[PDB]
Amino acid sequence: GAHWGVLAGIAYFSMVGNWAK
Repeated sequence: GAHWGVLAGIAYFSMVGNWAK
């Protein structure tokens, strides 16, 4: 299904994107 092992960084960066502001 979802390859989080290689996409876990995407979810991490998405939060940093919301966090940065």
